[PDB]
Amino acid sequence: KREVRLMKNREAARESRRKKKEYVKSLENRVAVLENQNKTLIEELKALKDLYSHK
Amino acid sequence: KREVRLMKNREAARESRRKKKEYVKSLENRVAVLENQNKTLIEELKALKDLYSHK
DNA sequence: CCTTGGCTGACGTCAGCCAAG
DNA sequence: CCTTGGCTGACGTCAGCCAAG
Ligand SMILES: [Mg+2]
Repeated sequence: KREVRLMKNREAARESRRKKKEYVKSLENRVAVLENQNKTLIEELKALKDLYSHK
Repeated sequence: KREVRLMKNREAARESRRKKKEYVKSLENRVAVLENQNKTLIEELKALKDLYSHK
């Protein structure tokens, strides 16, 4: 029926919600991780900076 | 009254749906901002190590 | 060159929670 | 402590889109 299309679309949306959820999580990770990198790198670049032309 | 609230409520849900929005945007952004500073430091690194100790 | 249907924004409503009155 | 406001999540509906025949 119209009643069937309704159900599917119900369910759909549900799934469809999980997703966004997930993709935002993931994003929320990444950044963390990127945040990691980026900081460590800067600590790296520091120390090398730390022993120049030799000391 | 029952209505009045609904109405108020409905406008909250709007504003909020919007804070989310942006939020995912924000993320999406720094994700790349990060992504960026990130290559760069590495190159910057890539530089100085091999230009370290003398060559 | 059309029909479909899946997918997904956006809405408004119902719940519960957590300040702040 | 109330209780009562606001905010937020999860939910169903509805509308429009673009692939896949
Ligand atoms: Mg949303």
